[PDB]
Amino acid sequence: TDELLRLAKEQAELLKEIKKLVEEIARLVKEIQEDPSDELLKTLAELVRKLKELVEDMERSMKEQLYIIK
Amino acid sequence: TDELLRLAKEQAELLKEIKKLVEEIARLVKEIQEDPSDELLKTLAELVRKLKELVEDMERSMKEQLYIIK
Repeated sequence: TDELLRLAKEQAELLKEIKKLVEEIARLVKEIQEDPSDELLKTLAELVRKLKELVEDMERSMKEQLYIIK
Repeated sequence: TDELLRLAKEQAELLKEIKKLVEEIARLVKEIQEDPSDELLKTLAELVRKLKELVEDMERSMKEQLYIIK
């Protein structure tokens, strides 16, 4: 109810962060194609880990919302 | 009958797909760190473009859910 709204806004903020992060990753991959250094690849690995966390967070929020709806 | 349920189920399968792709990207990055070849980096760039599209696919539904719930 008020929870469904809270969860929806939580998901929207996560989606915003995810979209932004995926765009960042795309640009970094282009840089790495120019210079595949260890440091840039370490950074990319870190961004992908962060991305997985955000996706997990959004999935958990959506599942909780599903539970409440059901 | 329940549109909030329909959409929530229609965001859950997208994220499940996104989660899979993200985990694939993570493993690929690890391989690129071992062999940063042009071919593997071209593949990574393709996977990230596909990821962008899936994230965008979540946008309309997210906005609908928000509109419906508010």
